[PDB]
Amino acid sequence: GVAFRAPSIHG
Repeated sequence: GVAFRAPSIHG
């Protein structure tokens, strides 16, 4: 899974 915020959530 993920914890941090993905760069540019637009993608």
